[PDB]
Amino acid sequence: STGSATTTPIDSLDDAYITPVQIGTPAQTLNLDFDTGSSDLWVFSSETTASEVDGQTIYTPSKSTTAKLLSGATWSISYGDGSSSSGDVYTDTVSVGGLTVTGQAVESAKKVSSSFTEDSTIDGLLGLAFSTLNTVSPTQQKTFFDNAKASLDSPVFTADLGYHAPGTYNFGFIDTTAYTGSITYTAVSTKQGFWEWTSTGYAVGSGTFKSTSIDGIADTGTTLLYLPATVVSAYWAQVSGAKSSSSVGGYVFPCSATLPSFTFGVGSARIVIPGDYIDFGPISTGSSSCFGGIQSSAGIGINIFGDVALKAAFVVFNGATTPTLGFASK
Repeated sequence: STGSATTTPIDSLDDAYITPVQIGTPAQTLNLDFDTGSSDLWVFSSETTASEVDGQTIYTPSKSTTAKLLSGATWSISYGDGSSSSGDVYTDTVSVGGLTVTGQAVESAKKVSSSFTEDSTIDGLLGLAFSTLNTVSPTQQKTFFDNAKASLDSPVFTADLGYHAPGTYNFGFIDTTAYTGSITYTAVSTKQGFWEWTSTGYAVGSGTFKSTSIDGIADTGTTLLYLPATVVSAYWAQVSGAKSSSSVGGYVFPCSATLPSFTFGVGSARIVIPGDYIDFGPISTGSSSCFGGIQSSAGIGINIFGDVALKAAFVVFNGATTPTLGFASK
């Protein structure tokens, strides 16, 4: 089997991407944030505290003839941005782009933190990291990909995120029309539960490539590119007037600037992030100070190849017995 679904930016900055997901019988379609940095499929629901729901579409398990309470199971998750959610668990039928899993754990939120409430466009998350990170207790649950894997034509999924435009998540096949050149595969460590790999270096603009190992995670659920402070300083030093602002929380730059590109290495191959992809717009409405899309990972404890990086590539998440990542230009 295979599946193919379009993923759409939630706003004009590509702050996140939403993908429609069918849950239950008859189907209830929710727009979920596919997150290769976590491993829980959780949704706003009829159980979510009413004051914490503000425009989201909810899953109502009592209206699904295939929903079953997973007795005694609870979940609770906290994300790197300080947000969180928790609740109980059902199993139900879940379909993505024509690919169906029966008995998928659907984690129903009883509580969500303010940032989730405040984002009316995201109805929940669909985790695509390794199932060892799943938070369900006392019986850990499998991700949608893990449940589907054995049925797929090939044990893979791909992320093809757009810049200011829709893109695609495919399951079970590699669309050879969706990228240019060849796909370069690179080793993955699953020891922390992430799609963790080592970039071979970077360049800023037309500058020379610096060969240096950068361990980090491929994370579709993180907006920006978080790299070591040395690398990030070298990038922003090429932008007149750019500075790190403690009050804003990162590097800012004059909105009048034209940003240089940023290249990262995948083995001997190179992925080029155009400068425009690094502009996240005014820090507050009407400001002429703009927020940078490349930020320091110091204090986060891990480097994160988030959407800013991934959207410049066609990315293969290869879930073979020894997982690997593939990157192609597009």
